[PDB]
Amino acid sequence: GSVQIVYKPVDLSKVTSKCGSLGNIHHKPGGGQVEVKSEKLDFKDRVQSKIGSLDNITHVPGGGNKKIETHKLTFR
Amino acid sequence: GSVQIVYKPVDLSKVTSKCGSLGNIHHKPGGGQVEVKSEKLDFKDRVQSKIGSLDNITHVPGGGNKKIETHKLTFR
Amino acid sequence: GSVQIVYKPVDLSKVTSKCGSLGNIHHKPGGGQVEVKSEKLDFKDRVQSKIGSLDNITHVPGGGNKKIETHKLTFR
Amino acid sequence: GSVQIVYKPVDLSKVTSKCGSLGNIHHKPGGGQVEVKSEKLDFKDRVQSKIGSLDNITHVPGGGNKKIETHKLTFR
Amino acid sequence: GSVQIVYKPVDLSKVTSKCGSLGNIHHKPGGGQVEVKSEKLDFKDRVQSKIGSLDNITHVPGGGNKKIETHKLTFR
Amino acid sequence: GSVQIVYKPVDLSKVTSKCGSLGNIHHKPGGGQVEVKSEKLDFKDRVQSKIGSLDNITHVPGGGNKKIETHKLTFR
Repeated sequence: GSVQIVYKPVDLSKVTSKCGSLGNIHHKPGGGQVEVKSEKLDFKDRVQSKIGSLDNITHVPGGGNKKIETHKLTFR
Repeated sequence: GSVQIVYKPVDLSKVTSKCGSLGNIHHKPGGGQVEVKSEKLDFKDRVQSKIGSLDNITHVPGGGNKKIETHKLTFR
Repeated sequence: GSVQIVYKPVDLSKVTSKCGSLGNIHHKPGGGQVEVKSEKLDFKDRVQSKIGSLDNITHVPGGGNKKIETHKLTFR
Repeated sequence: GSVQIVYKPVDLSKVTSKCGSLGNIHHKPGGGQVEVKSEKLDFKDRVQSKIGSLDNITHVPGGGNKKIETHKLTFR
Repeated sequence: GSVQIVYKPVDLSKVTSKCGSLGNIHHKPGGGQVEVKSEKLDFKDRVQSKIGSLDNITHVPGGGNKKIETHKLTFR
Repeated sequence: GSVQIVYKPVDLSKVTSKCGSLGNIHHKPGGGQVEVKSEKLDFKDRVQSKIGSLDNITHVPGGGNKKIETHKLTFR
């Protein structure tokens, strides 16, 4: 018998921001030090990793809004 | 029997920002040091890694908004 | 039996920004040092890696907005 | 009447050391940071001072012995 | 009346050391940072000073012994 | 009346060291940074000063012994 598929998603959505004078941002870290000894690492399927890191972040978005979507349909 | 596939996704969406005078940003890091000794690393499928980092980030987007989507249809 | 596919996607979507006087950005790192000793690395499918990094980033986009989309149809 | 001075000090003293294999010394400080705002300092006679300091010292003398002597004679 | 002065100090003293294999010394500092704003400093007689310092010292003398002597005669 | 001065000091003293295999010294700093804003400094008699320093020192003498002496006669 016949198969029919009608894939017609519609997306009218909006992600939006208003900000004023975004500014006067100072990031001044005092150095640091790291040592790593590493042996025999196996990373095998969608692993996210960090080892030894001494990281400094100043993240200041005027908006920074996130919309994350999955629409999964499976047939068998 | 017959197979018919219609594929007509319609995307009218928007990602948008207004910002004022974005500025006066200072990033002045104080050096630092790293040593890494590394052996026998096996990374095998969509791995994300860092070893021994000393990373400084200043990130100041006027918007920085994100829309991330998966629409998935699987048939068998 | 017949196979028919009608692939007619539509995209009228938009990514947009307005910013004022984008400026007065100072980035001045104080050097630093790295050493890496590395042996026997196997990276085998879409691996993202770094070893030893001492990285300084100053990212200040007037917008920095992102729209990321996948629209997947699989048939078998 | 006559004045006579006979300045004849004698110094046979000794300051001495024996040491073995002086070594295997590691000094690896993790950076740091300092800020000082300073105004109107008057230092007027044999002042010893420090302000804001973040100092690291590894002092490992094989001997490190001290002899300090004053011999003052005053006549009026 | 007569003045007579006989200045005949005698110095047979010794400062001395023996050391073995002086070595295997590592000094590896992780950067750092300093800022100083300074105004109107008056330093007027044998002042010893420091402002803002981030100093690292590794001092490993095979001897490092000190003899400090003052022999003062004052007549009036 | 007569003035007589007999200045005949004697110095047979010694400063001495013996050392083995002096070596294997590593000095490797990780950068760093300094800023100094400075106004109106008056330093007027045998002043020792430093402002803003980020100093790294590795001092490894086979001896490093010191003999410091003052032998003062004052007459009035």
